[PDB]
Amino acid sequence: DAWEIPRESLRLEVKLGQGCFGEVWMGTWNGTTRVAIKTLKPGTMSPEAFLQEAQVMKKLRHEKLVQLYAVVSEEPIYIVTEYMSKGSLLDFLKGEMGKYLRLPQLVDMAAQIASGMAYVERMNYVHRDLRAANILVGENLVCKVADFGLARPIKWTAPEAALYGRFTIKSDVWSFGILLTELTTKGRVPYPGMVNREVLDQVERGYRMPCPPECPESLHDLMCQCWRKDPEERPTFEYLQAFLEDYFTSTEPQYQPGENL
Ligand SMILES: *CCC(=O)Nc1ccc(CN2C(=O)N(c3cc(OC)cc(OC)c3)Cc3cnc(Nc4ccc(N5CCN(C)CC5)cc4)nc32)cc1
Repeated sequence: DAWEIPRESLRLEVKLGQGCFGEVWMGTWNGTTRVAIKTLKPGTMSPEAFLQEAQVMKKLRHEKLVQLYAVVSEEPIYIVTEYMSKGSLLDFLKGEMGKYLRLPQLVDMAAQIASGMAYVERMNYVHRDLRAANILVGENLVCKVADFGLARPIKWTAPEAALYGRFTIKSDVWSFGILLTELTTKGRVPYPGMVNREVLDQVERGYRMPCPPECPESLHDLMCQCWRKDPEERPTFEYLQAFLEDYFTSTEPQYQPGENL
């Protein structure tokens, strides 16, 4: 009941779009705090079933994870989170900001995402849908991991997860490696020109995406570590975070900006 707020304290202002979570609004809470607001169509979830799914958002707290702010847990149910001003990392990379981002910006964003996932890792959770569409961007290039597990992606999914349902933090590490290609191509679809069926067996036959143009080989090698066949050999998010945080001193101290990266 601590998270419950009055219905009149939310003002729904702008629809954000119909993605994997239906309609989500930008709005204001208590007239003072900009927030993201989501309501559920009455019927699709009982009030008891929702509060059992609201447990995840009420216990997990990290500066790189989209923060739950409040809840209206009786139908029609409302969920309130912090608001991320720039939308999804996917839209961010494809839009007008894309042309200005270079490797220093893209690596820092990746380090932030790795930091959120390192928190998920430390908590022994799994975020089975890590990809640029599920990262939200705010001011000052702040990136936060969103979790649409309540909403209930072959090209982003580790082979053992897509084929055998072996979803672990290690398959999340595989997805992060795909996410690094979205960052370095400024949001292009991975495995360009390959259909899902084509991606499945090609990857099982050992294929991996090549080094994106102007992406340093050292960053591509990091992607390849994320895409090792045996999940146990993939690096931890703790490792990924440190490698990305330290990247331009320890790993590319001679980096020079190019035309796109
Ligand atoms: C699966 C792929 C997908 O559709 N991903 C996706 C869906 C929805 C949003 C919008 N959200 C959002 O859903 N948030 C959220 C997550 C959550 O976890 C259960 C619960 C919620 O309850 C409220 C909410 C949070 C959130 C925070 N900020 C934003 N900001 C945002 C700003 C701008 C835009 N734009 C899209 C339209 N045009 C093109 C540009 C501006 C979108 C989102 N959104 C969400 C995100 C990802």
